[PDB]
Amino acid sequence: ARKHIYIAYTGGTIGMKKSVPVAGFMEKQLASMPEFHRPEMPLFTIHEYDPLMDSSDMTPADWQLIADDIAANYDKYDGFVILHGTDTMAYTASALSFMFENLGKPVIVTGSQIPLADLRSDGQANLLNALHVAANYPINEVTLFFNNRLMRGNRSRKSHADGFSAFSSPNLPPLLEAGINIELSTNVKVDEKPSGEFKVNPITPQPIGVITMYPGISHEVIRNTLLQPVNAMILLTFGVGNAPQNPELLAQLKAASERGVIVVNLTQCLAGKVNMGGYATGCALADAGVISGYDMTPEAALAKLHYLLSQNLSYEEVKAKMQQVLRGEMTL
Amino acid sequence: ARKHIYIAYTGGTIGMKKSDVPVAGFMEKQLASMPEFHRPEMPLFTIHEYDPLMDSSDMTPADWQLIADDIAANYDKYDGFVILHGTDTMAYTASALSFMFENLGKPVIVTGSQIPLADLRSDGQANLLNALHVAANYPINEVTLFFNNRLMRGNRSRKSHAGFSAFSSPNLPPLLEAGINIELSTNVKVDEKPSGEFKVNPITPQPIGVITMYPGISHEVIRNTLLQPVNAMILLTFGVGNAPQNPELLAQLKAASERGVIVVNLTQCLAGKVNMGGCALADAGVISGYDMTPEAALAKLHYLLSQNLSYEEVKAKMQQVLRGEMTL
Amino acid sequence: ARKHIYIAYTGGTIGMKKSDPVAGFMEKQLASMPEFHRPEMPLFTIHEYDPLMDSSDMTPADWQLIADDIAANYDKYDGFVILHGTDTMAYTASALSFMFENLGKPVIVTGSQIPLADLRSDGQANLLNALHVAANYPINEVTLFFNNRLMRGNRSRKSHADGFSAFSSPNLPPLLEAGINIELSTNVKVDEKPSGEFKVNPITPQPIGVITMYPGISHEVIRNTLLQPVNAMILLTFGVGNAPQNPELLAQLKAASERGVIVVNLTQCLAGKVNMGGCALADAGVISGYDMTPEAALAKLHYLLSQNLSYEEVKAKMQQVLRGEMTL
Amino acid sequence: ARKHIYIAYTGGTIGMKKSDVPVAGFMEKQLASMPEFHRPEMPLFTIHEYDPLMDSSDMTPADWQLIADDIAANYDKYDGFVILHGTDTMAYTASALSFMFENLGKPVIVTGSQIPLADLRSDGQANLLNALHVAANYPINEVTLFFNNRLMRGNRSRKSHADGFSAFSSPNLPPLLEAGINIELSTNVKVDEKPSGEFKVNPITPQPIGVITMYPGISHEVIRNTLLQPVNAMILLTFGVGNAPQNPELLAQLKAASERGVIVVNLTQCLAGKVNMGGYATGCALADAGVISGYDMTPEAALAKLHYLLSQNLSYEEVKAKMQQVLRGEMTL
Repeated sequence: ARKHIYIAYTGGTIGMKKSVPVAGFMEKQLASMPEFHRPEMPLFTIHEYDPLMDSSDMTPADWQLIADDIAANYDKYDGFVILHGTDTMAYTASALSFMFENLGKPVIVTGSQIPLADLRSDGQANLLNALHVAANYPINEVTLFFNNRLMRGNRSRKSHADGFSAFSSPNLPPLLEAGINIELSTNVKVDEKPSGEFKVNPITPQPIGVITMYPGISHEVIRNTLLQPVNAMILLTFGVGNAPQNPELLAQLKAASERGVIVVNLTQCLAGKVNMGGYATGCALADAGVISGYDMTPEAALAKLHYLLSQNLSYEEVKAKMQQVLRGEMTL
Repeated sequence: ARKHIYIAYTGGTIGMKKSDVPVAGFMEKQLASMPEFHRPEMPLFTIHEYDPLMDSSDMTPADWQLIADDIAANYDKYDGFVILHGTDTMAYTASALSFMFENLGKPVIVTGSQIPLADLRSDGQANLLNALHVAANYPINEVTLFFNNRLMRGNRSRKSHAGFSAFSSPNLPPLLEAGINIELSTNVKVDEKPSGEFKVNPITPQPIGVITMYPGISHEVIRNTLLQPVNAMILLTFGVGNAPQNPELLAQLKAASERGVIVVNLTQCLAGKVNMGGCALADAGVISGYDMTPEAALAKLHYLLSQNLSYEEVKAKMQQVLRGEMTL
Repeated sequence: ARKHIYIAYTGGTIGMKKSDPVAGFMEKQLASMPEFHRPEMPLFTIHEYDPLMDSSDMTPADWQLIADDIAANYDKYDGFVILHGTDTMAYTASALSFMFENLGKPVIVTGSQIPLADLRSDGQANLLNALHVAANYPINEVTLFFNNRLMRGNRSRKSHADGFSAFSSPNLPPLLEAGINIELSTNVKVDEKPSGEFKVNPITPQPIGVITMYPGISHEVIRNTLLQPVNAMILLTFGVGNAPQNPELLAQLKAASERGVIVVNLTQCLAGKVNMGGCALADAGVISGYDMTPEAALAKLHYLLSQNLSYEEVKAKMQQVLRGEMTL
Repeated sequence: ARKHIYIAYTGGTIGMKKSDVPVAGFMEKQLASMPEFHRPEMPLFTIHEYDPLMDSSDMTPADWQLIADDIAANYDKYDGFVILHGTDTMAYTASALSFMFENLGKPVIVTGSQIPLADLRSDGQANLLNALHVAANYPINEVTLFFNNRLMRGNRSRKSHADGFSAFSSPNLPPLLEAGINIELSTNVKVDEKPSGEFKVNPITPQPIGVITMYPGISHEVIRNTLLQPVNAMILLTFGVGNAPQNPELLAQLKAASERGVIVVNLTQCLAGKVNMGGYATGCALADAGVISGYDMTPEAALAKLHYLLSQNLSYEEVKAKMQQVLRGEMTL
């Protein structure tokens, strides 16, 4: 009858022992909490990564590793839970969403503020529900579980870093709420069969410039950010996508695009969509070769350039692809 | 008995007309003659429409300076100031003015609207009304920002949405809540008196780097963003202020701070404090920006870099609370 | 393309002035604030009731008066706004919903906590949006408009009153929300056309007992509350509709129903649906009121008992959804 | 040295097993062999399962006495108390006990769950876990109610929601504490405030209390029925800030009832909100007829407080006076 879920423990506070360190093989020993072993729950095999990943020290090499680990255990399990530290969890859910082509089993990224071995750990409900959702409400996407909500991976962001840290999906509601009862949202289908075959697209680190507009921002600052080896650039603009109108800035952008640098425009407001292309913001930035990133998070936007540039596609394809919806990262 | 408020209409969709919305020479002033604003329980107000109007997306520190001077010139003639502004860079202007003003002894409330005043169901109606009434009747002597029925401290505020435009104050409660009854927050005092003479400190554009950290971010792109003429660097890092261990990036921040570039550390998160300690970033000369918003840190750096100060002075003062812009 | 809306000022704070009262004809004198006399707003005719109704002294006779005034003007106008005092607003609106048959124009009940004539009256918005929503988003129901939401009349309840009066629809989302934008709910239809001639069914006062159940409540107390003339009883029980398993008490209820007393089971919780079937109350004759509000149970009972129908007809129609007042 | 908490499993879904739901003897006790409850930073605990088990909807003031008496008997053996209880009348119980206990110097936390502990992802485990933790590490010396991750004053509480999503609020008092990722205490709420006299339990017995909900047109004939003997008290649920119909005849009945010793307390039928019979807000019609204000009391605190006072052998006026006095933080003014 039962399902069997694979737990990749890559790192994060969830598995540490207090007095506050990472400790070899402890997470597997803890998981003698009987609630993990009811017949209602699924079977789990756990793999502690070696070396264990510290979340702020991660790189796309680490993404590749996680990807590959999932690719190797793809056929052997019904679903997957990736334990991971909070700091760059959103970045990892995001990168994985695009690396996985035709994902047809659930992959759930989770973790905790408070190690699983302290009393009142948020890791308990987190792991328990991640396992349960993977088993009884499979959504074949990379998702991110936290705060009693399952959020689409490439839609999530760390909201707070506080006594109460949290993640939100500011431009898409959560796919599912883990309350007293589990409520699938409306736009969600359980166990969507994908078209073709599952494959892991590789990913190598990419020189991306990220740059926040601010009043009077100098074209020399922008210029500098666009020097080799930068192959892409995310502009964080005002409101529904307004940059300042100084000529020499727009010229620095235009020239960048003509050397083959992609320039994406995301808004700097938490919730919000860039509206380029006519009435809302005029044509200055489209004329300079800038493309709209829609309501994309910076995490999504970053992962998605890493994904496309890590292929061997022409400038114009990467460009075109940035602008189609590949894994629910954005609408329009 | 009666208060008289100065309304500077600097720009912004509130004073605009419907089209297919653009600007129309002195319509706010005519329009602002509907009876609710002329009422013995309201203050008197005078309005000055800026020429040329300012487009919010296109503002510079020289625009900051024009607003700051304009208040300076009218400081002694009014009980308070309301500055109408478009929403796109409202948080920046308000942050900016909080530092330029020294010993502010009268409310300055920056507000605006997402729908022009002339239209049905404008939010600008209630924003201007409560702004005025608050200025007059609940005067907080700071630079403040009023939107979505709340007054926030100006240098704490952040445009958070962009079809229901909202401003939040993520790391500090609103100073005041303007619902059916006006409710002031407990850590807030009315008409706190200034201890010295009110002054405007100038502000000029500074070439500040604002880099966002991401997994595997290369030292070479960081290097590029620290080239001349950059004089200060805001790093947006993860969580409680964690950066990547990698030596080659650290070495590049240290090099930058050693040649006199201010490197400040803020969190990417909508709320939370950087907490630095044995610290890689501290050793490389990076300083904590605690819980400041990006708008605040950017305003503070402009303020300080536009004074005639040494590197160690700017560095020491960026870590002291100057206008309530951060805690710790 | 301009609609014409009838405003019945039945009474309430919205039309008054301050003191340490209401004044004859002040409302209509107030209504000349230019925001109402603009082409994007409907035209209106206001009627002040003489005498003016006090919300807390209302009776089913006052309901009938309101219903007939609306009947008398039904063909003349495009939609109707009823101004009313907050205390029993939800009662009136629930009542009207049943009394009106084949309603084909909107009827919005509203008022305010502060008189329209004072600083920062909520009356302004409520009256502006009521009118605007009747004209531009006509929903052919008796609806109730407060706190920026249009709720179904027979679903609404006054949740707070102190210095922040408020209404909620705890068991049905608002039909329409009035923020900066108007947002309709999904299963709401704009101007749904009715299938027959609009008529008003009459209402008369009925002796309904309400019993709030508590631990140890005595059957003797229950019996006295069921004495003639009571012809119906609303029982407020616990959780999903649970009563004590006390047989003397259960015996008192069955005697009542044996004599022709309709007894309905409602929950004590603000949000909640009764869920009954061998259920001991069903065998006692008690029927389910599902998720009805107390105001809806009462309105529906007056409506049904005022048509002098059989006990079995009243009992059967209580379990049928007549006006969207309950989810089965 | 660790604390020791006494758990009284009086009844309710938390200690049951599912079936084709049923109560089952000693299962709550069997289950509390879950290692989460047995760790150094948890307090010791002894559980007593009631026999017979109580069903929350059938509860009686006799049942309240039983619970109070059980606590009293165990009062010195332990450092705190958790009462497991079914949700339907959990608020009436918590209320009752607040008045029954006099000079309580030890936490009493009533809690429960929608889902039995044995059922997967029950709310029971967190509710009992933290009730226990809060009792021992954050003792508040009052009768409190723990649900939806918040601890509320027992006599400020009520069951606001019943469904898949059942819940309790104190509409008129902020919760005393919040059990999130971090235990968070309200301000002007003290940990371990010692009382001013020896702990004692005061008796309670059933009282014929009438409860009237005004609606427009409500006839004094139905109100006459509600005042017939044996009724010795009467809760009047009125509109907004405490306003009645002011039909003379109704004034007269209420006056006639108070004149032969029936207590008549005016509460609001609004959820959050407070009765103001000072004179300006509502006038004095109701005051002149002898009705007294229950300010912002819940019905449940109100039924409770009347049962407390009418069960002592106090005079009419004394009960009247005491109903208007704050005895256990149940109201303000």
